[PDB]
Amino acid sequence: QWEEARALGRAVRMLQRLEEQCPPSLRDLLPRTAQLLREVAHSRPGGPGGSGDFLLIYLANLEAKSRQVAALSRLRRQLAKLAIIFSHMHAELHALFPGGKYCGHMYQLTKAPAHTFWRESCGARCVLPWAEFESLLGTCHPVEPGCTALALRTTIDLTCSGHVSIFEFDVFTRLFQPWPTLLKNWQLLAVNHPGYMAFLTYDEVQERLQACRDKPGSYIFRLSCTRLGQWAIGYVSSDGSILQTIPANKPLSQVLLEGQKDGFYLYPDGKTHNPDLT
Ligand SMILES: [Ca+2]
Repeated sequence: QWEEARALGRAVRMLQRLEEQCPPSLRDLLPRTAQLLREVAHSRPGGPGGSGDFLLIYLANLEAKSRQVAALSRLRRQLAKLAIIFSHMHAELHALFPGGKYCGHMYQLTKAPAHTFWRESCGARCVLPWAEFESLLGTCHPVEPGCTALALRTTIDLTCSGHVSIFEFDVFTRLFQPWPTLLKNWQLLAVNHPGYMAFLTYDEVQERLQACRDKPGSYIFRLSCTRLGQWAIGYVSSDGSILQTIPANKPLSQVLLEGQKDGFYLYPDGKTHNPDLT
């Protein structure tokens, strides 16, 4: 209430400080996040998992990750990773508090069945702890206990807070549509497919595909910080030049099958074996 206002205040001063101490770049993200937080502070509880609980979890997590950055190739390997995480935290804040104003209670998921699943399972809540989320999901899509779950957390919990927000669920269900085979799609595209690069930049995809330039049909697919919930495919055309496609709001496996049948997507990461997706 006033606890929230105070924690909002601490957060912004903490970000300004972290900025002094310094794509996706922390120099661009830090002040953007600080500005959004002042707008949030200015515009300002809900039930459990409402705007208040969300802010509390968000601010603790922002704090924890800020300490990790402050206490800092393999140094650059870990700064890059923290930088992606801050990008993710800025996007989540932006989606649930556009212009500082909480919209979590009426936020609309892009895929209709994902929408229905979330609102029927969580009601007005915009955020849920991993354990509850995993359990609720499991009533609809069997999640195997053990290591599968760890890989699934990494895919879904973008902000690495141990909580899944409605935004992260939206991102995940867009990427791995259609709903009826949700986890199966995730398993085929993100666990078992050598074409999958997770988060890359355009430049990194270019760099990666250089060694495949004399092999047209070589391709890869990646996620993008500033375009959460969509794919990009990098591929070698017959000319040997690296092009990028952004697939429509439609299943990735369909785009890849159609591109396999056209001769564009044949060699994931240069490799000869192209997984059967039929
Ligand atoms: Ca999270």
